[PDB]
Amino acid sequence: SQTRVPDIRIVNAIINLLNLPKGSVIADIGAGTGGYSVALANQGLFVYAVEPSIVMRQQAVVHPQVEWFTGYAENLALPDKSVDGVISILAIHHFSHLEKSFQEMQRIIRDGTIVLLTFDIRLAQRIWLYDYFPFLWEDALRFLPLDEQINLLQENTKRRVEAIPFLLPHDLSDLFAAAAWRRPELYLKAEVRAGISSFALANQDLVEKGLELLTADLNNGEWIRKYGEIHHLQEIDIGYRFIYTTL
Repeated sequence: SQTRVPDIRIVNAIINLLNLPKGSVIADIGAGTGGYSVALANQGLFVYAVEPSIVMRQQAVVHPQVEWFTGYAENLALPDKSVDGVISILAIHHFSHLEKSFQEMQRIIRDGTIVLLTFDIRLAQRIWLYDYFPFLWEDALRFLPLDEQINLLQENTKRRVEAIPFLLPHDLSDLFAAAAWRRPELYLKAEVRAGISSFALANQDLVEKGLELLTADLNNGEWIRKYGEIHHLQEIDIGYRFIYTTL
């Protein structure tokens, strides 16, 4: 959460889908560093942050309205009907038993809504990024199609599930994988790559060849020749989607 600074447009999107009054309680499943947990707590919500990573607990702001729980999504220590709403912001793809995690969200929730910021790379438009860093695409392609995700949630919630695109602005503060789509030079920075787990997990010689090719293309006008029209877009669809329950 140095380059993964929560973006207010994502927070406003989550807040709008939650549609909860001030003083409501939400569970944040797969809270990671807790940036969104704190960001939503600062909107006037109590947040129960659940994250298995013992590391990511320590790397987190102590906040009066955030309670931290170390555990897995498939077995929440939170009681039945203990929260008004539930969120998982770019986390569900890291869960090992997605169905049981969904059942768990339904178990803890009262009258509110489940808001998931997720993705399907199969729904994304052509992005230059993957021509330099194929591992990002390959890692994204491991996760389920949006329809399967919608269906699993819908089956374990018995509330209508809907989905909407979250088109990415060109100036997102939260530097997740495809967020620097209009700022190619940001990928050359070690710290930007440090905030995107796919880089550390990828074959390093591969990452390095991508860096060399990106650097050459940026310095000899090749990137502009091949991809420069992308600079005129204010936003792009890279398959990011909000899945959420309704009445």
